[PDB]
Amino acid sequence: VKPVTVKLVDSQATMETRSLFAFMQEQRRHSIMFGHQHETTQGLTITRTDGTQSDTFNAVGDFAAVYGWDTLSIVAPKAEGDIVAQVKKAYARGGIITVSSHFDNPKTDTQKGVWPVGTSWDQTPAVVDSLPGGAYNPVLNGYLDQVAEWANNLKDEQGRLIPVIFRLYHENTGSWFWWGDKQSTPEQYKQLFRYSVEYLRDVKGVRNFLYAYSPNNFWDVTEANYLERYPGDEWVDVLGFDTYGPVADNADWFRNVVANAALVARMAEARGKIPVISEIGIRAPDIEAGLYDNQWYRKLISGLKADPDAREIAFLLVWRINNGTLEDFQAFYADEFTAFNRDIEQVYQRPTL
Ligand SMILES: [Zn+2]
Ligand SMILES: [Zn+2]
Ligand SMILES: [Zn+2]
Ligand SMILES: [Zn+2]
Repeated sequence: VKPVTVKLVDSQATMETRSLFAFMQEQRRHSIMFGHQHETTQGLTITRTDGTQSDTFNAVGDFAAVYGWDTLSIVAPKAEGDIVAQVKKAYARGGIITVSSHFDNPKTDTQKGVWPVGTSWDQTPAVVDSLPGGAYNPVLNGYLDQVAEWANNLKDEQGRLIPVIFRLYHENTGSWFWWGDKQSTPEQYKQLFRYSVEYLRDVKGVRNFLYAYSPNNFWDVTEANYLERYPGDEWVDVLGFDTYGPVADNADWFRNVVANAALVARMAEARGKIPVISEIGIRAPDIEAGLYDNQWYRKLISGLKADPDAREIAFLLVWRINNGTLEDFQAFYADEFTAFNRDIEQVYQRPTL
């Protein structure tokens, strides 16, 4: 593979981090990688959470290509447990790692007791009071300090840093998180994102991150709408979105998935970014009611790859018998356009400028 030039948010990012970006730039027009949250640490069919097993592997004989985790495994109290070992196992497999922020509420996190008080889901506006000048800026900085120390020590067997796609303040166009759209003006949200990237990169010297932005799906699918809370080309490497749909009567929702994917794909080409579907799944009520769509994955891949823009996403990441759902996923795996962990190669040693 020949040298390419890449422009990242972190102009001093490691060679492997630059290569990851270059890899996705090429790969994304030849496949869509499959990603899964908690791939080797949570599952219905796994007997070890040490990073050696996954539901994906037990279903189709390979791991997800993209491994998703979150800061509940990094920032105290680390309720999901550490993931250093599991990240290293995934990287050793040539996998791609992405971590999303799920920060506690900096304004209320000492008040924890009755869920959701003090967590991401505590809707108490905390953006204004967590920026520099705000009373709770030191609390946010504590979270960012722990993310940075984690990233700065996240090393492979040769002592080299492991690249991570770090996805900040997701689903920010809704109001269920403290960084949401009822909790901040667009400018205040942009400041929260930018401040956090700058703190990690410049104050704490993180060199192994690509930065991802991921609002919810828009129903009015326009660039202007995506741009309202967009942190800016100087601050984002990866353009994503999050979408959760109905188990039944979901043709409209699937068209909307494709439309949003097409939008970020077109914007990504214009702006030198990687377009992705950062999170996709079925809304939580439908899954807890035991409902299922045994054509879900086949609809997903068929809709995406038929669309000339949506097909150019680098990956989609899904977040959590006899009903036909296993066969559906096996078909998705067998599809020529999906890529699982063994289907990707030469991710991290591509020469860049
Ligand atoms: Zn190509
Ligand atoms: Zn988690
Ligand atoms: Zn998300
Ligand atoms: Zn709203």
